[PDB]
Amino acid sequence: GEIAKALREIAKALRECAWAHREEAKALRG
Amino acid sequence: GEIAKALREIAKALRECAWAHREEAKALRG
Amino acid sequence: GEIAKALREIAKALRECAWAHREEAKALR
Amino acid sequence: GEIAKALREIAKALRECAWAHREEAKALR
Amino acid sequence: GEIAKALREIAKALRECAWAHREEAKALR
Amino acid sequence: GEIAKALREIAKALRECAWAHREEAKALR
Amino acid sequence: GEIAKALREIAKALRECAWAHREEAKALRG
Repeated sequence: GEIAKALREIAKALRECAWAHREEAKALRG
Repeated sequence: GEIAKALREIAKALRECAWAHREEAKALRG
Repeated sequence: GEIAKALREIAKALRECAWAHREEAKALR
Repeated sequence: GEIAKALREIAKALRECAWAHREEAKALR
Repeated sequence: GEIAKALREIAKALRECAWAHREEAKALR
Repeated sequence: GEIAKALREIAKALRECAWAHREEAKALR
Repeated sequence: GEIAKALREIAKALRECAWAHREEAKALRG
């Protein structure tokens, strides 16, 4: 369904955000 | 659908958020 | 619809967040 | 509707989030 | 309804996040 | 219902996020 | 259901964000 697909897009975008936050943590402690 | 379109807009906005965080992680290094 | 409008308000608020996060990165460099 | 109203509550909270992030950006300078 | 109640819990959690971001900004000053 | 349960999971994950942001704030100062 | 499953994927991604933030906090302290 279109609605379920769009919710999965939201999840994927948040997994992007998480990756970016993990990079901030690594850049900080370095 | 209007609801699905709006959910995709939320996703797009979160992808903008992730890009911003990736830039923060880059800035934090140098 | 009222639900779709509210979801668009959520999207807009997140675009505000992204602009702010961008300004944080600029302030860092 | 109560669902639309709750979704608007979520957007309002995210606009709070953005305001605070804009304050972080100002503080980093 | 259960769905509206859960959405409000989501907003409540984001207000917590906003309060934490205001605190981070405060620490940065 | 499963949708309400999943929304409550999102709320709980955001409360996790808020706790972590509070830990960042603390670590800052 | 597909919608419920997608919503749980959003929650999973946010728990990923939380883990990353807990790592950022550990890095700020050292």
